[PDB]
Amino acid sequence: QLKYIKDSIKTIPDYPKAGILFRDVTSLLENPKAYSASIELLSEHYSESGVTKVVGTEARGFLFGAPVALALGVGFVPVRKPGKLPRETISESYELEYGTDTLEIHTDSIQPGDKVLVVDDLLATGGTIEATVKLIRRLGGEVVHAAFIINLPELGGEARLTQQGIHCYSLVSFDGH
Amino acid sequence: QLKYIKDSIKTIPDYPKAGILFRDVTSLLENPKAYSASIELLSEHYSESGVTKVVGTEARGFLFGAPVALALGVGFVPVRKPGKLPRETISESYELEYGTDTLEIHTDSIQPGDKVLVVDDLLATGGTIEATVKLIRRLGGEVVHAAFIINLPELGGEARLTQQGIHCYSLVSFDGH
Ligand SMILES: Nc1ncnc2[nH]cnc12
Ligand SMILES: Nc1ncnc2[nH]cnc12
Ligand code: NA
Ligand code: NA
Repeated sequence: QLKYIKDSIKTIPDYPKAGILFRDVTSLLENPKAYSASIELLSEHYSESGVTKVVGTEARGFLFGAPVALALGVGFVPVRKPGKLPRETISESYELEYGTDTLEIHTDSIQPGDKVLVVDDLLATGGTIEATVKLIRRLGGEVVHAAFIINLPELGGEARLTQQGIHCYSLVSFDGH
Repeated sequence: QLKYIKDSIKTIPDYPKAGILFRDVTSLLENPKAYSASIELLSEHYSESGVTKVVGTEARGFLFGAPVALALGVGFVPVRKPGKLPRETISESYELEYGTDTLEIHTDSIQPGDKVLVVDDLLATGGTIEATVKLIRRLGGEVVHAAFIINLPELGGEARLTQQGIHCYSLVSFDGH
């Protein structure tokens, strides 16, 4: 199963620059068996967790977070780049390689007592997830779990989230930057 | 049911400019009953359709297309703004209010014989959907169905898609621009 999921992910060499082996999750998306298995494994992993909300960042986070939310029977809450959410938001900044950006969340969608799972497609540096954790906690939400399809351990994302008290669960792992 | 879905959607007046009543689908997302019902109704509507792929545009399209794909047991194929898909793409342009943009799809993810359902959150002018239809058809895919949570009939999206031979199915409809 885990092997069938991993085999369904394609690698594109020298993209987006020479030396990087791009791990392309869209090939998993188009394989119904691998996609539904991925959602099955993520959701069952947290079935006993008392999770009350799932949060995912746009856009690829939506592809894994929302189905997990549906499978758990809990609400899904999007985290978006600025100017896309219509109600009251709070905001957190994070670093890109070449500058800064921000993420927003609806202030009403998280409240004290919420047990929140964050789901994303791939864990790289972990900067967006670290900003997302801060957003949730500022609103009185509890978050100690982040789930991914792919972990790239060499980029230090997991170590960094560990520093914030986050337990990361990933289905597969790959070498490289 | 349809009423419970519709009541779960919030309206924000004078956003993003005065006079517009913004219909905010994020309130549906965070209501597990309304969200799972929405996916149930969309999927059952096409259960007998012989659909073999579902396509959704980023990002809000992902939130409805991918769960429908999972429920139908078929592959999901993303349509994205340029420079996000890693494998070979084709491209189509469309008009925004203030300029032009393009959408891309993976050339390998659609092939002759595919029966394709397009799913999005809200039907407004229909420009992105019209570009998406062209992408699918260029790759030998058959598409005659588009599904939405919300239709804003006054913006002419449905009439425009009818001209391309698309049958639109929407769960709820709202007045206004
Ligand atoms: N190798 C890789 N594949 C996909 N996404 C990435 N982000 C950073 N490195 C990556
Ligand atoms: N009233 C409205 N609500 C949400 N999205 C829109 N796009 C165009 N008009 C809209
Ligand atoms: Na709140
Ligand atoms: Na093709």
